[PDB]
Amino acid sequence: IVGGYTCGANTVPYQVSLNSGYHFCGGSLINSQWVVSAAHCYKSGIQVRLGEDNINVVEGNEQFISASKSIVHPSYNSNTLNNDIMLIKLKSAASLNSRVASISLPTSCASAGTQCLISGWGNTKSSGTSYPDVLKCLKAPILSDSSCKSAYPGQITSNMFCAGYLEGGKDSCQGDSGGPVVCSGKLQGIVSWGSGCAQKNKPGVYTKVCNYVSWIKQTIASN
Ligand SMILES: COC(=O)[C@H](Cc1cccc(C(=N)N)c1)[C@@H](C)NC(=O)c1ccc(-c2cccc(CN)c2)cc1
Ligand SMILES: [Ca+2]
Repeated sequence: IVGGYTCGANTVPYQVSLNSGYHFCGGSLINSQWVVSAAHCYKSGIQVRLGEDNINVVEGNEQFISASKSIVHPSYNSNTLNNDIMLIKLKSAASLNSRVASISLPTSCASAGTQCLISGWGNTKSSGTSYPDVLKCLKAPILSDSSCKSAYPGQITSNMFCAGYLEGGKDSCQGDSGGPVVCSGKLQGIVSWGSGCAQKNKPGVYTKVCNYVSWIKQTIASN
């Protein structure tokens, strides 16, 4: 997160860290055994880390659970990043409590202007690299589809939306990928891509989760 603030320990209880000996992507807990992340975060050997704040120190409240399977959307395209969503089933159910909790899926898509909270342990610099120890947060509005398509001509599909600030200085960034965009208590987006980070007229692009709610439900029901 570039230009954000320290969230405060366990104030985002649905945030997940995906770990393979180091943090590489975020995710969102949507019930006690399933996590939603981005398809381009896929790799084998994923350990899901719940209840995290400082990812480098064991502070208490962490739960480390192996992924038993990761389901990349069958139509994900790595060249366009269309359908950039993945489900991860945990080997064991998480213990839900005040510090580890799930986030609700949307019942409808959010409008332009809706304020959202984005969080993660990604890069805090738009120029070099600086990774935080603790979770960073950012409030950002959903932009209109015409401004989004003007910023990225030919690259925005109907499964994507832009959120952020066209003046630059505040954005998500590498390492935040797969993590949550929560608007009004509902998971509306997944951190997916952007051109650089926090650059002027190049906002963040996010997977539009409301287009995938019946796919998520049908897939979890059969697995
Ligand atoms: C430093 O810069 C970064 O980290 C970002 C990635 C990234 C990751 C997470 C969030 C954000 C963001 N800005 N919100 C950005 C870097 C590594 N990536 C890019 O430049 C980048 C990523 C995708 C495309 C791209 C997307 C769709 C189609 C095509 C045509 N084939 C290209 C173009 C540039
Ligand atoms: Ca920790």
